[PDB]
Amino acid sequence: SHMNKDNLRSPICCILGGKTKLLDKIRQTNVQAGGITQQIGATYFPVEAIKQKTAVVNKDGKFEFKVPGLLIIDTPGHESFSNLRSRGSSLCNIAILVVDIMHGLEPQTIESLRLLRERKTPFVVALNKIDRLYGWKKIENNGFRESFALQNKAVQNEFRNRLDQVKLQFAEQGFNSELFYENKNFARYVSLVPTSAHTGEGIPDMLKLIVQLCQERMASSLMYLSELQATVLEVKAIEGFGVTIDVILSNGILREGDRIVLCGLEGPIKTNIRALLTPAPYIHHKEVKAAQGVKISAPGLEGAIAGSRLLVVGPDDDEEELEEEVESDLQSLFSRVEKTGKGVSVQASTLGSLEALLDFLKDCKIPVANVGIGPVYKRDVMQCGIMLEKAPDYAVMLCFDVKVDKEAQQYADENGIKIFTADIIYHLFDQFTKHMQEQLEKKKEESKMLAVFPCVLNPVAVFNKTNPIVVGVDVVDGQLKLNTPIAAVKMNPTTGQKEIISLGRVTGIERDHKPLQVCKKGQPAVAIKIEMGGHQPAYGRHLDEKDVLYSHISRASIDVLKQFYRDVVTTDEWQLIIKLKSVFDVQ
Repeated sequence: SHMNKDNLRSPICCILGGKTKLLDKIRQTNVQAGGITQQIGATYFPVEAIKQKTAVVNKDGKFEFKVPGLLIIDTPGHESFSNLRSRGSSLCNIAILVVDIMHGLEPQTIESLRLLRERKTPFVVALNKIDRLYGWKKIENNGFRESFALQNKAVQNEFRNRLDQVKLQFAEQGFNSELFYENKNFARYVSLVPTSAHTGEGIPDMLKLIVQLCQERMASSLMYLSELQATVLEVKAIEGFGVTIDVILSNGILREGDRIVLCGLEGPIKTNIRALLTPAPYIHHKEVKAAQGVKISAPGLEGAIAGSRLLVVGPDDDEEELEEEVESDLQSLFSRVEKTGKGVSVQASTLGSLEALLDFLKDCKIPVANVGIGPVYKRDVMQCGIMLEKAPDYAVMLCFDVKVDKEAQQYADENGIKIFTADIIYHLFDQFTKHMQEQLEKKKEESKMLAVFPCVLNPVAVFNKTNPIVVGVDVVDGQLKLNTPIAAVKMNPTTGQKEIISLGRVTGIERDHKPLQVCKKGQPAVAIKIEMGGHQPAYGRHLDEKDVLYSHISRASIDVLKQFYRDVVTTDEWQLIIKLKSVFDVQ
């Protein structure tokens, strides 16, 4: 239908990855009426081109276009998600993930999927390589449904089978998917678009779907507007122009000489546009209009942050207010730290990658104490260092797609700071959890050593005076367990101070040559072997049979029992613990 002023500016979409073949098949045209533009970091398709490439799925012409063009960003990475999520449409309105129908779902696609869901970016899936089905009769550049009706029962069955299998793969990952012309709810179901970059089959359906979804669901995003919308897509060093910035012009005009402000590493950048560059069939322009992928040459773009907004200062404008306004996003990222001061340190390459890392970590309930953009330096590493006292566990850095300075790494190694780096978030999660697992295992072993049960031992005999010590004792109170540290306690009458004598830990308990694990009170005497790595005091020289022996409990020891063994320990054992607190001078 037609509503009053229902026409919208051209939407932006990107493909992530069989990707390159697919983009190549899309760009393919016999026209040289048609017309397709190559832009900096992108490819523009005028409406006529789309009409042409969608005609076969639109025989009647009933589908109405309300956009002038489609802009497709072609980058090898996540550049279309460099800005903050709120502003995301400025870089991308909708994405496409490519999945080999022959080979099924793959890890990379799953990562992109999770990231896409996290950013709340709308997307569709191109189910590629359908010509590889056994018995596929291809019709070049035909609509999918059409070619599908022309197939034999066996190949229709093969397609249905492989489709059910891929759907099952999506399901096993927590994604609901449906063939696009069978999708009842786009909000809850991923759309599947069968494609063939080889034969061009499915592609018209796919373009028409992109445009349709953008027109019917994102019209609010795409409305003509008065203000400038320009976003830094990339930062690229170019010979003859130094460090340039690649900008996506969503809306409005840019001119040579314009005063511009943007987010920099060390703070707001104020500069002038030396040159507006487009790819050679580089050609300079006095000005550019949306929708445009444009390169910008200007002094002082070193340390420009990808994902930053581009702001042009008019004569009647406050430059400083615009600086604040453009640094505000990055600042809103910086303010995302725990007030407790306990947490890990993160570093990310762009605004959006940082926001994504922070959103993910927050969702994983992992505390962050320090955040930053760009390469890692010693200073960052020290701020992390504070963690070592504050929280030993959290003294690690999660670094996404960012270089690590030699001295930073050196200081880190010297001080026990772990710097984890990855070009994918979930791997940073992996390294972190591995680290925490190690720390816990360490803690559980230290706890095991400290799990001392209470006992009092009365010596009946001495069999080996030392190295190891072997004594026949009577368990008069509590229970003696293996690995119990044993101490004697002697009071000097003159000094009035106690002399604690540690004997080591019980490695063997035996009655009449029979092995025993424990010996409770009242049970007959036992011979116990107490050995320690350190030199062990001789019974004859510093000891007497007369001297009584107690389980060497510690305040640390007592704490461990309360924390984990409360279910296990008895009441009389607790009383004995208190008495022993008295004997070992413990508060």
